[PDB]
Amino acid sequence: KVFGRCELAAAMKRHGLDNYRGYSLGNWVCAAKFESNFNTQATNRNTDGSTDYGILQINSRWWCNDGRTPGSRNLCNIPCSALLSSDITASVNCAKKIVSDGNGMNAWVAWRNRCKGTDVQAWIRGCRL
Ligand SMILES: [Cl-]
Ligand SMILES: [Cl-]
Ligand code: NA
Repeated sequence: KVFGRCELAAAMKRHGLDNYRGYSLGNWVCAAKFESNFNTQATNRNTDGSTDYGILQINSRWWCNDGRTPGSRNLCNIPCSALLSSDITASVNCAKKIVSDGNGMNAWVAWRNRCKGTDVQAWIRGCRL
């Protein structure tokens, strides 16, 4: 599913991501835009053999099982394919664990390089939330 911008903002809010660990909703929308273009089906292989999955490109080396990432962990207790669903519940729940890991949203490379320090409120302007 390719979300609309305000459609994703509403879903993230409802799932309790707005201001989660101090990150305002626009941070999460901005992260999703550059990680996945708001496309839940996005997948991307990494050089180490792991794969990133879903709207927030969550990686199989620590967070989900995809059956082909040796020595990996599954800290969100889920198949990586669950992160590809039109329903973003699993992605949001797992992102809450990742962002609580110690580095906050610096865990998302695209957030650090394209969102951090910018006017991320712009990502939710116009939205009825
Ligand atoms: Cl914001
Ligand atoms: Cl933080
Ligand atoms: Na894994």
